[PDB]
Amino acid sequence: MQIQTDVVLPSCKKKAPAETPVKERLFIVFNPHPLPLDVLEDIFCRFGNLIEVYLVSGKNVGYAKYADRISANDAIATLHGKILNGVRLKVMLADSPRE
DNA sequence: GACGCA
Repeated sequence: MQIQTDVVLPSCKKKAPAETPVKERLFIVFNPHPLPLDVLEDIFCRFGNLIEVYLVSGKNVGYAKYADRISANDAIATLHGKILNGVRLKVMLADSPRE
């Protein structure tokens, strides 16, 4: 669906198959509150090769898992610092969950 | 602004 934003977004793309191995994960910070899950998938699928987006309940953060590094880096370049549906995003390479 | 609710 159309996103309320003045950012020029690519068209929606198919997600990657669910069992595709992750090649890059993004860390997302929301201000002032998180976006709905279906809206987040809408935004992040447009860069291609999206596996899934998920949220951390009770916090203003989420993650986006990509099957392709170029797609994930395009999401960073296009979305970091922008306002989508009234929410300012920070989008960056995530720290690994473990050593 | 940090590790996937009820």
